[PDB]
Amino acid sequence: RSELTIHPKEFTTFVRNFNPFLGATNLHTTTDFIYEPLVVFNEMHGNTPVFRLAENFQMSDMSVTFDIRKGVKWSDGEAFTADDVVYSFNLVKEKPQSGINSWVTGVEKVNDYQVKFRLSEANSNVPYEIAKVPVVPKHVWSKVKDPSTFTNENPVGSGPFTVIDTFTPQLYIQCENPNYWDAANLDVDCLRVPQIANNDQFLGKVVNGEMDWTSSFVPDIDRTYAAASPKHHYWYPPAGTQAFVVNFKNPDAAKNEALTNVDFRRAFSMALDRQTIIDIAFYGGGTVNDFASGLGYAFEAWSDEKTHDKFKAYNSYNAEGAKKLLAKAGFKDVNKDGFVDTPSGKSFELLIQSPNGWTDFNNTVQLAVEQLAEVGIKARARTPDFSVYNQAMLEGTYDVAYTNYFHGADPYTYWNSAYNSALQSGDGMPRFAMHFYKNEKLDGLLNSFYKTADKQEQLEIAHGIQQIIAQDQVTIPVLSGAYMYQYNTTRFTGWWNEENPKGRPNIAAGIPERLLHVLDLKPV
Ligand SMILES: CC(=O)N[C@@H]1[C@@H](O)[C@H](O[C@@H]2O[C@H](CO)[C@@H](O)[C@H](O)[C@H]2NC(C)=O)[C@@H](CO)O[C@H]1O
Ligand SMILES: [Ca+2]
Ligand SMILES: [Cl-]
Ligand SMILES: [Mg+2]
Repeated sequence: RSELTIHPKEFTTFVRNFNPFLGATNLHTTTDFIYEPLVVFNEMHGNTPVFRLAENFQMSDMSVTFDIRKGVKWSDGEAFTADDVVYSFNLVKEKPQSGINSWVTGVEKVNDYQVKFRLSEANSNVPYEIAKVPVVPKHVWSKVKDPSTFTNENPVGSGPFTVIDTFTPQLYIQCENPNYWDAANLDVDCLRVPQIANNDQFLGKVVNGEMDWTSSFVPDIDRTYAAASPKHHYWYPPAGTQAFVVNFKNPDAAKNEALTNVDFRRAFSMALDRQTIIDIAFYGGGTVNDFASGLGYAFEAWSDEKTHDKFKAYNSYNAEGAKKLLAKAGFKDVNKDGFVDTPSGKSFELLIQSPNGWTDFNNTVQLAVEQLAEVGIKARARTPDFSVYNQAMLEGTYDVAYTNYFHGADPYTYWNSAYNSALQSGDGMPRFAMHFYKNEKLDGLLNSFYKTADKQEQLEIAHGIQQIIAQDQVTIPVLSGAYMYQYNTTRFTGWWNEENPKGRPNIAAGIPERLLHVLDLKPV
């Protein structure tokens, strides 16, 4: 039988948790692979909707109706009906997701193959959001203990791989669903998932040809990995923004004083050599992002160039100008250590964090630390475990953090996740908006992005968002990165690549297109 060796997320050890709602404790082969979505949007191809469990959807003259494919059965033989979708959306309406429920007011079963979704506000992006919610078996989950602390070790599933073949703390094997509706399109028998804690461990394995489908950072990829075998390939199409995020609500006076000063964020930004960061840390694998709004050149067409030009000096390498701005603002060194102190005369050191084992970001931070020291800003690096890293952002105890962002077909994915202040509160919230900068006009502009179908007005919305973020230098954007993807042609063929660019190729959870991707691979 064919086994596909994948690596969607680093772990020290595997805990048997296949619950789709628990995205902080589950295995990252649960969404898509076990619970197939209604629709997959091919974001690389203009969000073209690829229909799976749903046959179609129809916005009413305004709310949506989904039609659900017939003859579709769960893993245990029981049939997939509207009742299963109905029971699923119903369940998060009274037990909160991460997806966000701020868009759907209840659900009607209307037909055992048609479901009515009632809308809170009106949003043309709402099928994209509905697609994120996992549909679970009604005939199974309606039992359940506490649906919130429920490991799902033996999962009833709709997706391609539902059988747990093997399960050690360093290896688990996830095999073909017995009653899979698309099994005719499926030629991979099993997902084979090894436990890998960080990039150093990954690197030995990938260079030894032990992997099939991976998305980790690989330093000097052409020398280390590609040169080791003719079967060793990769394809890095462009992805989203990377930046230093600063905490506007730091609990230390001096640090708060520094971080909340726009002069100081702009001097911080100007000391950075973004091209050198790309060159050394990412081995050339990226593009300088000198948009103060973090827009990035892939969305250059969306850009109000007046705004970009106006603030780009603040987002270009200019240590001398960084030194002058610090002095004009009042960050004077008054204790003879060569490091500027706050206007009220306090010494400080910024602690800059990135996740343990994400060595590309670790190196970016260490590069920035030295760059900062050159213009007299004192900083130190920290590389905590992702969960610690993430937690420090959620509770606002960090100073400065290097982070990447998710990336969409337009700039809304980046701008909303990164700046909508409503995403600063909750408890299943991601790290992305946790600078705690807040602007009602910015939030209003974001909230109205998909409110009108006037492309011209949507574009004026973008320019208004761009201007607000840029003039306030809310973060320090550094670069635009790549979709890291490595593939082995030793055991399989049919891979997406530069010659076959059918969509986002990565294996990470959060890329629904990985389902469509595995449906193209054939054993060799
Ligand atoms: C936007 C986001 O949070 N994406 C996450 C990915 O960055 C992350 O993958 C890891 O990214 C690091 C930084 O570039 C790499 O150093 C690292 O190799 C890579 N790890 C893997 C297994 O791909 C993944 C997984 O941690 O989570 C994504 O959500
Ligand atoms: Ca000093
Ligand atoms: Cl800009
Ligand atoms: Mg196929």
